[PDB]
Amino acid sequence: RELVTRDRLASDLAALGVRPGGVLLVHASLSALGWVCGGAQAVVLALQDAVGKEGTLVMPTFSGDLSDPSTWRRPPVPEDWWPVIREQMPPFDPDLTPTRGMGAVAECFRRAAGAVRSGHPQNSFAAWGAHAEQVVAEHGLTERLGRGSPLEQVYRLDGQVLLLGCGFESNTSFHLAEYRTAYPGRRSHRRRVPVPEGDRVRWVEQEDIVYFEEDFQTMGESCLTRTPGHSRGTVGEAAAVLYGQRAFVDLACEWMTAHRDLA
Amino acid sequence: PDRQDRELVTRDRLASDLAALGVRPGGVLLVHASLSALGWVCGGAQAVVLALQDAVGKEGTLVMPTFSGDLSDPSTWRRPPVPEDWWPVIREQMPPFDPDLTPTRGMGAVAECFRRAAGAVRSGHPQNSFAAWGAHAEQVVAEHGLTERLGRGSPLEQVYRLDGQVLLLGCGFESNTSFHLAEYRTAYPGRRSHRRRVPVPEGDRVRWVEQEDIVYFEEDFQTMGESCLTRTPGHSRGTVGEAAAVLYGQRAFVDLACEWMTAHRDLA
Ligand SMILES: CC(=O)SCCNC(=O)CCNC(=O)[C@H](O)C(C)(C)COP(=O)(O)OP(=O)(O)OC[C@H]1O[C@@H](n2cnc3c(N)ncnc32)[C@H](O)[C@@H]1OP(=O)(O)O
Ligand SMILES: CC(=O)SCCNC(=O)CCNC(=O)[C@H](O)C(C)(C)COP(=O)(O)OP(=O)(O)OC[C@H]1O[C@@H](n2cnc3c(N)ncnc32)[C@H](O)[C@@H]1OP(=O)(O)O
Repeated sequence: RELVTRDRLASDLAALGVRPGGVLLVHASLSALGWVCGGAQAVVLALQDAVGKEGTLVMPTFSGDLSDPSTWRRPPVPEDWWPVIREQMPPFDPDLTPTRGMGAVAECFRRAAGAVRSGHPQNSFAAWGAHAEQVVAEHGLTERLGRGSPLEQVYRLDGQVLLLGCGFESNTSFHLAEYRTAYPGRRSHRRRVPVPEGDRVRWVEQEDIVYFEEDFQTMGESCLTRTPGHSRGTVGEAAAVLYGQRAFVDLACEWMTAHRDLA
Repeated sequence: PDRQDRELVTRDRLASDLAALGVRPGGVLLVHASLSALGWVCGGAQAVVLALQDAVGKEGTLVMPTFSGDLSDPSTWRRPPVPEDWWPVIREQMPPFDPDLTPTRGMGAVAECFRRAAGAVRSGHPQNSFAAWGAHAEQVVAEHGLTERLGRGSPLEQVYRLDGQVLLLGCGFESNTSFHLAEYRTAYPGRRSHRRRVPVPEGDRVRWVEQEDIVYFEEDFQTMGESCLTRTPGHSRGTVGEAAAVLYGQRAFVDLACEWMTAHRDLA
């Protein structure tokens, strides 16, 4: 591993094209960077250096565990436990609820001085900087990753997306394209969301779009090459991709309508 | 019980088990927790924080070590040691301790969750901070000085002053920080001092301050622990979920610890 510092990461982010004063949605891997002097704290500081005082950093802070136990599959739980879990699950707390599968950087980021987290109990985002409150305000149940969500806010704020040591499999912005596009064979289903109600949760059944993630690599690579101003490069030891979210999401809508046809 | 023989443990079950162990409502409580020891916690670390907040109540105070031992000189790193060439770079480029940003190391999921709770506050020592929540939180974390990082003018001293209790939740006397308060207070036979480098925050950089400190001796923790505990009036042993738990009065125990070291420690 290469010894990588706060200053080196910040300079490499500027070399990739991270706009001072811009809104930046970050999908980060800590272990891909090399050996980070100061670890996840050094990564967060370098990202704040890159965007500057007038910039904004946004990161997914998903808490997938706050979901019906019948859906659980990494460690599935006994069926006899399901009703106790449903009644006793603590409600989402933006300060207390940890992230799952988001990475050490977002988990370190969410608590930063000035960082604010959105209200969705499963798909919240944390933001820091000039437009942080706007990014996280009124995150609705209707389209958790679409209209009235922080993904829509990054779009309206003409932000960039940084894939830092991870690829299109972590590209949340494709979900914004999925909600906006009536592509052939688009499906819906009913989901259970635990909505906070004091010290308890109130399970609310809601309809939602069924996401499709199999073509993320083919769609990403095709949309990325057609996104004007995009860049590829190395930040530390990590392979990185930087792109304008607006142009890219609009191309993803065009890709889904032309190339998706579900069984 | 699941495939892995773990039993379902809930926030309400943990708070009641804590009340049954003897956790006092309105009291100051210093916690040393293991999440895996508890069983399968419904809501994980967040459910342990909430159950501990329920046990002490609104008038109570929770305190936990939030140590960030990586903020030390690279020459001392052993678990993951780094090339000697990197040491001057590491010394120059290490970010300063930030109470909001710096993660804990070796503290566990519960402390890591706790430190960010609404109303929790964290002390200023770059290696040995504590986080506190509740009625006397600000008092507990306020005076964190360099002279005795785990002694006079440290959150361990505030727990003592406020007549707090100590909870060892699924871990034992190897995690008992209160022993360090006794170590500073007692001139036991072979007590040593050494010099240590502490990175002090200086804006965006660290300033490496060499300071004198007491050398901690930890090999007798279990022997001293069992001896002081059995003589601590009103202590309790019990079960919190699946975890073996110990609850004791910090003032009486720390005082017994000082007497134990004077009588049984003789360092060469
Ligand atoms: C359907 C959808 O698309 S939405 C989901 C959106 N997802 C995201 O935004 C997540 C974006 N991030 C990713 O995708 C990533 O690839 C991840 C987090 C899932 C995987 O990345 P990893 O690098 O494997 O994990 P992470 O970033 O948590 O790093 C911790 C690892 O770094 C290492 N590490 C620890 N300290 C340091 C340091 N100073 N320097 C370098 N590495 C370190 C350790 O190897 C650690 O592993 P351990 O904690 O098991 O010992
Ligand atoms: C010199 C001195 O005396 S001062 C030092 C004082 N130290 C302290 O106060 C720390 C107090 N804690 C301890 O001593 C503990 O024994 C520790 C933290 C060192 C080890 O405890 P562990 O239970 O092994 O770890 P921790 O509490 O972080 O729990 C995480 C483990 O819980 C498990 N886990 C995760 N979710 C759940 C859940 N819902 N339910 C139950 N277990 C879970 C996983 O195994 C996890 O480990 P992973 O992150 O590898 O997946």
